[PDB]
Amino acid sequence: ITDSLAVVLQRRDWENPGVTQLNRLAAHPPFASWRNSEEARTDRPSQQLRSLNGEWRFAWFPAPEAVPESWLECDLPEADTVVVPSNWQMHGYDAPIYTNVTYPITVNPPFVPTENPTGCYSLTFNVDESWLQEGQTRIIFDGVNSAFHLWCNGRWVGYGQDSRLPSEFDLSAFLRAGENRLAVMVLRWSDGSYLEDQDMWRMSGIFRDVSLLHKPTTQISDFHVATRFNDDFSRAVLEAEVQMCGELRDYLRVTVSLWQGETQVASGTAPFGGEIIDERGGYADRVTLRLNVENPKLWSAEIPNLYRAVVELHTADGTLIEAEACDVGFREVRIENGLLLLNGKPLLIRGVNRHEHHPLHGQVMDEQTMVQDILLMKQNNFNAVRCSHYPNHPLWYTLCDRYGLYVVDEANIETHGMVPMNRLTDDPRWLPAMSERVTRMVQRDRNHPSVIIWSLGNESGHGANHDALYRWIKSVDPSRPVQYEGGGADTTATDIICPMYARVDEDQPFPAVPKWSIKKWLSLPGETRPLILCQYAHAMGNSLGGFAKYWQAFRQYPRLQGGFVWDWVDQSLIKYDENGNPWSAYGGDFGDTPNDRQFCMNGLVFADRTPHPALTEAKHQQQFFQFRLSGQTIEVTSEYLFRHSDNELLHWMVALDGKPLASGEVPLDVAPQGKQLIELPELPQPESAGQLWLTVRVVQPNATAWSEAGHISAWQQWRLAENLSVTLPAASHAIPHLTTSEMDFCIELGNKRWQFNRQSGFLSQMWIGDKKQLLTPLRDQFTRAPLDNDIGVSEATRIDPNAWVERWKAAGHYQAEAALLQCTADTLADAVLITTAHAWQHQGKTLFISRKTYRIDGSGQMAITVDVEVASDTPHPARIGLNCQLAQVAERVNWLGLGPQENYPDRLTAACFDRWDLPLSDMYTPYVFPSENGLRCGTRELNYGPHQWRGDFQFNISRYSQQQLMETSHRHLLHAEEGTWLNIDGFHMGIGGDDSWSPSVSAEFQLSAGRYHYQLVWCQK
Ligand SMILES: CC1(C)C(/C=C/c2ccc(O[C@@H]3O[C@H](CO)[C@H](O)[C@H](O)[C@H]3O)cc2)=[N+](CCCCCCCC(=O)O)c2ccccc21
Ligand SMILES: [Mg+2]
Ligand SMILES: [Mg+2]
Ligand code: NA
Repeated sequence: ITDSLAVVLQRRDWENPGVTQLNRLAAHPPFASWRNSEEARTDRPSQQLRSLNGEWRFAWFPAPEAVPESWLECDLPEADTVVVPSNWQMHGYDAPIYTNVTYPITVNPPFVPTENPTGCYSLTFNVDESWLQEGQTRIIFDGVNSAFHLWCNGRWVGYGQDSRLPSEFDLSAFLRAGENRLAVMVLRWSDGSYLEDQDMWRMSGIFRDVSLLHKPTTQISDFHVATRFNDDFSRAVLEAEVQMCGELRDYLRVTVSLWQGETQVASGTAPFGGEIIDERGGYADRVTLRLNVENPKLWSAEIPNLYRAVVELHTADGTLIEAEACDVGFREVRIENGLLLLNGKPLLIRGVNRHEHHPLHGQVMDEQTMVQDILLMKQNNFNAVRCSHYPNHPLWYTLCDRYGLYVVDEANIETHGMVPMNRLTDDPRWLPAMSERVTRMVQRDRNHPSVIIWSLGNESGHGANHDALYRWIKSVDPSRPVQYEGGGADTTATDIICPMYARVDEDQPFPAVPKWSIKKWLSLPGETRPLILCQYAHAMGNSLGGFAKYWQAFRQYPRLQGGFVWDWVDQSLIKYDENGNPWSAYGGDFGDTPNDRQFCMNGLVFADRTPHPALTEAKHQQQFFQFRLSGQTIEVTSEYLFRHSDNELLHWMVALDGKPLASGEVPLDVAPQGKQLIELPELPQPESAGQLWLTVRVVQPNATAWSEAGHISAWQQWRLAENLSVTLPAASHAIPHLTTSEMDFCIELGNKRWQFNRQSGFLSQMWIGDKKQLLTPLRDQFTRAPLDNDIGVSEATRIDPNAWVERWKAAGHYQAEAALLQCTADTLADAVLITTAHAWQHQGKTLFISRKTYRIDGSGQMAITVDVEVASDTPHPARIGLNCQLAQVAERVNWLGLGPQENYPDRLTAACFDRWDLPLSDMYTPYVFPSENGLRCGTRELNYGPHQWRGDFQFNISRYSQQQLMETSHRHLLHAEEGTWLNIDGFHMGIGGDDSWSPSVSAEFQLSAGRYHYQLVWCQK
């Protein structure tokens, strides 16, 4: 009759933001309904919390009206068997859509398309007869994207929205003895989708755990854990509020126990009945228990000391009815005099935004991937994670509790694609839907100590609903600051100025929502709050240029307390090719249109969690140990707030142009915020030529729960003495001969022979024996394969004239062909010298001039001098150097300069100067969107096979031309070219990365001088 699909779907509850659930139970902290209290303290499994994960029957429909009525009674024969949890896009049933701002549906709230992909999950399962005669049996859906109706045994149970928070329903009256059948109809789109416009893949399905929980009729319905402290934290009080449902009776009592290991630290017991709260009395169904704790071990990210609270509901005669439990971190979060304090000390947030993404399972996470992310974060000096932009899987907070990470729990509210952004969040008709997303988050995660900051959501402007919900959290949970960046990052709905992509020194004064410089932002009249960037340093491919500038500002300004880098993972997806070889897909690679292509990849680690090179630049800048050194005394400073360096030694080394001369390892016993001065022993000071470099590293001898033994926590380098080569070079035993063609200038000397084309003006090729050496003439280069930062949002459709790639193209940097002006040759006693002079023009105007002279002496060496002019009105070049295609292909590359990893001018602080030797594999960075990559800076010795270059240059080297990288869109479509492409540059523009839609390379890294000069020397070996 009434459990019909006809009647249920007729309500169209998914096109009505006033109905966000039906018959859904109240929210609460994680429950397990342990019937034994030692089971609760131990955090065992519980015989009352069954998992329904596993094999379900699934069938896909284009619209819920297409679902046959029989599906409520029987299984559909057309249905496949599917593992749950699952995003059905990852099973291939329809495409995942990657859109950023633009809604994947027609913006017509509260309505959704008639084409509403419907996933009809079903599951036949058994229930013990004990669950049917006593108690309450409920089903828990931890995550259903994006809304669903629930049937059990053909009868309709309820409805749910908000896809990142659990939905629980009472099944007691619906369950049969023996076999039962669930039928959950998941809708891809709902009115809740208008609040779920996060910049991510748009997936759907039952993508989190499903569970049965059995509880007694008399039950713990909710419990809150609070910890107040005294002046110096030597004494804490743990307040525990416990609420019950069921038959209230005079013999019912509640005990709350606090443990740490096998030690019961405290406990108290009381009957129900709270304090009088107003004229009608108090809450008879509640009670508050206060437990004193002398010298409590405090919870930090540095030391995640956890107690365990056990909540026993029992009778006076001692019959245990039910037990719940939670981990407890003794920690106080407050903002005082403008600073965010944790346990009275000012935090410095080494944060990152982290989406729930897995390249194969989509948005279906587990435990191994979560622990892998957490280990990788702490191993790269990260103390905080923002759950951008929704409540995470419950296990995530438990893990940050234990491994020690500060967490910003963010409500599942983003209306980015609305025009304006506060069209829904300022509408009071949407306040209920938004309140449910906020209140149910707090009701779920309020006992997790790792949660230090509540967030109202992301990119939804500033509306009155934000103010109402901000004030609701402050009233319900004073334990935590509330932050929200929408509407200009400093509205009345945030305790923290939390801008996204605000720059350090540069004002971006957009109307109504200016992104002021973070330094200036603090200074604004009447402004007193701390500033923690909700998002900063857009790590889209080759990026994080200018990252050190942020952390200089963080350390110099007290109220600049850090921020969360955007972001942790590439949201790459996995496709399969001709032969089933996997490759990384991004926007549009599933036929999804419209889409925002590579903007789904902003991580410091690839989707497989392999690191990008920018990761160690973050690790270096966010390291907890700062170093100064005067002469021989290293000043090392702890930026830890709670721990001594009781598992850290400093290894030190001093090396002249690579070769080590002195080792050493002295222990470190620096106090939190303290200092320690280490006198270095008599370091050797040789009269030898070259630069002497000191390198100190902080090494953890013992294994942590997040590192292995020997892990490096921090490092720093200084150039000590440098003695300049004063020696007159070793005399020659031969004079090279010059040969003047009508077309060529050719020089010869033993094995070596060089050939300059007098019509081109370039070194066309050189010889060693009967073995050719070049496949392309050694020519200039003023361009690079554009990085995602140079492209920005520029597409073939809508072009971004302000983007760097478009300023270059419009001036003809890529179409510029050389036009030779002078190319001589002269016989000198010591050598032969050809001087060239090329000009680059496009549509008339001469952009660049490059006067060179090459000097091949008895030397066996070839001295190239380059003196480049660049017009004062052409856009600054991305590069000023040379490139050529080597015939040689060698297995290893050795160089003297900053390494070992990729590094660029505005991203080289993590690199160290040394002699580095890697396979050619690692001199190319496999950015999924190919670009310029693998560059090493500060280099003046490069050894590849028989060749050797020296000067003071920057170089990248691999199998890929930079017009192949430019004309290719996916890494898996690149093929090794014949030979080896090498770009040698005396200068190279920075990569930028404060954001990836505006030019973000600061003036000091723009090739803007006008005249330029570098010197290379080519030689065999
Ligand atoms: C300023 C700029 C670069 C621009 C930039 C808009 C812009 C940039 C970024 C953005 O969202 C950002 O995208 C990131 C992707 O990794 C992250 O999600 C980040 O959290 C988020 O803030 C949202 C909008 N548009 C693209 C506009 C598309 C519609 C978006 C909303 C702006 C509007 O229409 O008012 C044009 C178009 C022509 C010239 C210049 C521009
Ligand atoms: Mg609805
Ligand atoms: Mg957005
Ligand atoms: Na993005």
